[PDB]
Amino acid sequence: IIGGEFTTIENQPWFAAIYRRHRGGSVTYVCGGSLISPCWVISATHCFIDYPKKEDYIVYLGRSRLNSNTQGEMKFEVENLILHKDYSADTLAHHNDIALLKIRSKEGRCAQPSRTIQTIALPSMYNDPQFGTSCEITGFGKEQSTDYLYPEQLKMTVVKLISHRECQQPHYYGSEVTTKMLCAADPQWKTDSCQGDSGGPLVCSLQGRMTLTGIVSWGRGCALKDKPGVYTRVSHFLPWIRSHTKE
Ligand SMILES: Nc1nc2ccc(C(=O)NCC(=O)O)cc2s1
Repeated sequence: IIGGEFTTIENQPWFAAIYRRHRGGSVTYVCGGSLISPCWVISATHCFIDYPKKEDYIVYLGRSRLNSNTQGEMKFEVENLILHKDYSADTLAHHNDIALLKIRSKEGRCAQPSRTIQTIALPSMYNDPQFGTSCEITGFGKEQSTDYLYPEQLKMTVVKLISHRECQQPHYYGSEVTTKMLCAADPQWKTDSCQGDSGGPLVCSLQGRMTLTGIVSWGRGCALKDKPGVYTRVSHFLPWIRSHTKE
C-alpha cells in the first residue's frame, strides 16, 4: 500500500494473512485474502499458481502485524486450495484471478468470530458502485515501489473506482482490462496497491453495507500516473464462488 495510513485488524477484521512454508522451514508472506464465511478465505490465484500445493500454506486471521503475533489471532491450515480453472496470465494482466482457500485449525475448526475476526459480504450479482466511488484497500504490501522490505504494520488507503471506459484507453491499460476486472486509483496517482497487497480486499460501501467489491490482482508499477491498480470484479464470479464453497 503506497501512501494511505497504518491500521489494525479491528478496522478490517476479515483480512487474512497468507504465508507459505519453504523447504527448510522458513515461513515467508504470500498475499492477503478476505474471510467470506467461517471456513472460506477468498484471494487471487496468481499468489498460488507456482506452488499450488495446499500443505505449504498458513493463513492467519485477526493479525495486524507481519512478523509478530497479534493477540487473539487464529492460525489455520489450508484444507483446500481452489484455483480458477480459467486463469490466465499475460505480461501484466491476469484473467480470472480468484482463489478459495478452505481453512481449518490443528483442532479442525473454522473461524470463530470476534472483535478482530468477522466476515465480509459478497456483492450481489453484477452490482458495483458507480465510477468515482471511494473504496478502501488493505494489505502488507510495499510502501514504496523501490522498497525491499514490506511494512511490519498492516496498512490501508482509499482509491476511487475508474470506469471500464477510462481504463480501456491506450494510455491506460488498453485491452489488458476486461469487464471481469475493476480499475481503481487515486485522482493524484498518490496512493495505491503494490507488490504484496495481492489477494486482499477492495471494500466499497454498497447500499450502506461493507461489500467485497474487488480482490487486488495486478497493475503496472504502483502509484504511477495512468496506471491504476486492477482488481478482480467479484460480482461477476458469484456462481464460481457459490459452487466452489461446498460439498
Ligand atoms: N495495483 C497493483 N500494482 C502492482 C504492482 C506490482 C505487483 C506485483 O508484481 N506483485 C507481486 C505480488 O503480487 O505481490 C502487484 C501490483 S497490484
